[PDB]
Amino acid sequence: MRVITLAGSPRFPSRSSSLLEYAREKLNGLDVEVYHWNLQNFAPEDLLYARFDSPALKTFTEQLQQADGLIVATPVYKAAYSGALKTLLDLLPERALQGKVVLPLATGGTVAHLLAVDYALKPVLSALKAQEILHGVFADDSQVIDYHHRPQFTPNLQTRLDTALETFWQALHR
Amino acid sequence: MRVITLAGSPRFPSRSSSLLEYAREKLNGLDVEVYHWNLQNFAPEDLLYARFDSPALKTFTEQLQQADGLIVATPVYKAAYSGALKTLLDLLPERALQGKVVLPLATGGTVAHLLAVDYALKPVLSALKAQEILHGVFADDSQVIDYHHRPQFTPNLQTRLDTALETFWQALHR
Amino acid sequence: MRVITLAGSPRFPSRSSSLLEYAREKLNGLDVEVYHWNLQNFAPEDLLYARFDSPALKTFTEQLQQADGLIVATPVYKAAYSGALKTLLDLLPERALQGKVVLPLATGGTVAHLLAVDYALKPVLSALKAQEILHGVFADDSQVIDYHHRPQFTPNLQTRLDTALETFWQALHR
Amino acid sequence: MRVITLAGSPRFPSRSSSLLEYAREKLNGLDVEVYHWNLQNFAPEDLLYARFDSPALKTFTEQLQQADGLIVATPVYKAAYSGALKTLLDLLPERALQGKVVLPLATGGTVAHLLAVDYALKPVLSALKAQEILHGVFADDSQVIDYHHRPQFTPNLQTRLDTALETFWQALHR
Ligand SMILES: Cc1cc2nc3c(=O)[nH]c(=O)nc-3n(C[C@H](O)[C@H](O)[C@H](O)COP(=O)(O)O)c2cc1C
Ligand SMILES: Cc1cc2nc3c(=O)[nH]c(=O)nc-3n(C[C@H](O)[C@H](O)[C@H](O)COP(=O)(O)O)c2cc1C
Ligand SMILES: Cc1cc2nc3c(=O)[nH]c(=O)nc-3n(C[C@H](O)[C@H](O)[C@H](O)COP(=O)(O)O)c2cc1C
Ligand SMILES: Cc1cc2nc3c(=O)[nH]c(=O)nc-3n(C[C@H](O)[C@H](O)[C@H](O)COP(=O)(O)O)c2cc1C
Ligand SMILES: Cc1cc2nc3c(=O)[nH]c(=O)nc-3n(C[C@H](O)[C@H](O)[C@H](O)COP(=O)(O)O)c2cc1C
Ligand SMILES: Cc1cc2nc3c(=O)[nH]c(=O)nc-3n(C[C@H](O)[C@H](O)[C@H](O)COP(=O)(O)O)c2cc1C
Repeated sequence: MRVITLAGSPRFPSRSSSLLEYAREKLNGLDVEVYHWNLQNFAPEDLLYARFDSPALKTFTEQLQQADGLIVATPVYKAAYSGALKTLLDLLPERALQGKVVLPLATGGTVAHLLAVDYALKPVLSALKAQEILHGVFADDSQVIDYHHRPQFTPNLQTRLDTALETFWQALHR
Repeated sequence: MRVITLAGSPRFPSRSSSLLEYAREKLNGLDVEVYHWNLQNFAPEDLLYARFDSPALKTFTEQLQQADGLIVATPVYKAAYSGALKTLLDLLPERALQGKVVLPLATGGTVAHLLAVDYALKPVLSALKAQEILHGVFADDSQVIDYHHRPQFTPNLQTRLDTALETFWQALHR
Repeated sequence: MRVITLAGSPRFPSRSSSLLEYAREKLNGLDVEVYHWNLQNFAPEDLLYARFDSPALKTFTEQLQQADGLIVATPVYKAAYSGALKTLLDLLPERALQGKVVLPLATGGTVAHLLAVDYALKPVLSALKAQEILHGVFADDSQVIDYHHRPQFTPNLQTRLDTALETFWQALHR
Repeated sequence: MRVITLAGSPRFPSRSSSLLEYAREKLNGLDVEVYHWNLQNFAPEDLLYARFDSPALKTFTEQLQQADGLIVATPVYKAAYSGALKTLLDLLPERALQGKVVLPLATGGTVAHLLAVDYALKPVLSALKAQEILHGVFADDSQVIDYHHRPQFTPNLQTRLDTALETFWQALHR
């Protein structure tokens, strides 16, 4: 009944965030409570110098603890997740994702870096003890037609996202 | 209702196999179809020369097709899964694990190679399109009291196996 | 002064092998000891059942011992190196690549799996203690004009092979 | 003749930085010019919001371009490099490490995460086009006796660092 959507892009507007926006609306439609976070919710110095007393982190940690699921989105930066997202994940307590379903989403400039999700991001989410990690959705930039005014995807990206979200919603029932 | 267990060790008796035998004892007490396979059930020339016509391969793929879950165990060889296991995995169809929940297990000579499960094995299981990959269990060789005569594990390893199997069991029901 | 080239494809003729044949043509014009091996040079039962007494294994290990560099090529299977190649790699001694410079090459059905080289193959070569691992070359199947009758590559792939081999050549001299 | 040492830890004093300090002194002794950077050299907001016009980044980019080699150190955070270090690496231009020798160093709370170097950090350094990546040195925290007042390591850590640094220095000669 409660889901956190987390945007890992440092820019605004963000292509990977449009996937999260589409996800939010589907989940709202199914009467799931969705709480959206992004890196602007945190003081940069708190993130970079890994300062655990951050008030926003406290709120975020508390909200995560109460969430049944997490949807996390990232750009591919240098064949991995964004450093910006990792600075926040690094501040989460050990076992932060224990008992939780996790759906990872990424967008990349080249399809050449599709494996960044499986080989880089999933291992960090598992280190946080995610109970289940879903297959995820990678899309290269050309598959997101609009991320500035209204999330618009090619039909194949939209179908893969629909499939992922259905699987995630079914998972939230245990 | 149906589960495949797959041992990936080239040798026998095997530590990683004794892990699967323990899983089966726990599932045999729950009215389940458990189908067990090892690398011995296939011809070495079929596996090394990637022969798709292989008769055991056909049997295995059909059984896998109708199964709802997979538990697969490997030794850690050169900081990854065994080459032997991978020759079989390479022969499965592109989407062989689609819609199935997967539980990876491994044994390793040193705790220093614990991450072989998250960074090497899981991306291959994801390439096969696993719907959900569970956290899994790594056991280092210090934890296997006996694997020749029957599974005997130190208490820390048993609790972790027990926990993973509960999750696997619960995950199978949807 | 001495180099091992190692083909990791279970099949022949092979795309990834045609890459190694091109390397050898370039090194044959530089007064070099080049020693070439493939998975056919070993018995399938030895490799699948991890037999350390293997007679070809012994020959290979000695030759590898005195060699200054290694060029190894693999197809991409299930988002990683071939299982077939890995069965041989699993049989080498713990520090087999110590003090040697290594050049990894791969071929893949899609550019989407380019990262299999950095995330899957290189950590195994590092487990074998390679002194230096070079950047390497991934070639997708679109770039191999012919591999049956002789190596024929699109110009983009040839320039990249040429560059990697220059680095490998230069690296061998210390 | 010019080397950049880069500290990826967000804290001060840093255990992984003591390795870099030991490296600096060895290299100074061999009349190499060593330029040390850490994350405090950058405004946090420039790092987090990936702002390429950062004056410090300009200076850092220019110094890196002129360097023959790079030594980069990181703590293991969540089974990978630090996010803080990744935010800086993310701001480097494509091909930033082309033509350069790279020695990666890491310290981790548990030996269980030794593979974080091979499987997480090296692929990012390769994405930046490093010409050669050395084996590297991982050490769990217990091997660094002092990082507050004077870098002091166990004899085995000190020997592995000496070996790595010799290899790096030899490499700087091409
Ligand atoms: C600093 C930076 C580094 C990037 N590195 C990569 C890369 O290594 N591989 C890739 O496929 N795309 C790379 N890109 C492109 C982004 O992944 C891509 O444009 C993405 O959709 C941006 O998502 P966002 O708008 O949510 O930030 C990079 C972009 C930036 C700004
Ligand atoms: C494969 C690829 C890799 C990239 N790597 C970087 C990078 O490393 N650093 C950077 O500033 N931009 C990088 N870019 C550029 C960004 O993607 C840039 O923000 C984008 O091209 C501008 O278009 P956009 O705003 O619509 O995403 C990369 C782009 C691609 C396609
Ligand atoms: C060829 C070979 C290579 C191995 N390499 C590693 C290794 O890289 N890392 C590790 O932790 N253990 C390594 N080991 C130890 C095995 O992973 C360990 O003994 C494991 O329990 C074997 O399980 P099994 O009995 O099911 O074969 C290796 C063992 C063999 C036989
Ligand atoms: C069993 C098998 C599995 C494969 N899986 C992948 C894959 O996961 N990703 C990919 O890019 N290509 C995959 N391919 C395509 C091969 O990587 C590609 O055709 C390669 O060039 C084979 O090289 P070879 O001729 O040396 O065997 C696969 C091919 C086979 C035969
Ligand atoms: C936020 C945070 C996360 C950490 N996560 C891990 C971890 O996943 N694995 C590990 O082995 N150590 C972990 N550690 C311990 C550090 O890797 C270790 O103490 C390291 O030596 C610190 O290096 P530094 O002093 O250079 O920052 C973590 C430490 C912190 C502060
Ligand atoms: C394996 C391991 C994992 C750790 N993971 C975290 C973490 O995720 N978050 C955190 O704040 N601290 C983590 N720590 C604690 C830090 O390492 C902490 O800074 C340290 O225990 C304090 O001692 P030190 O300052 O001498 O390194 C971890 C420690 C270890 C040993």
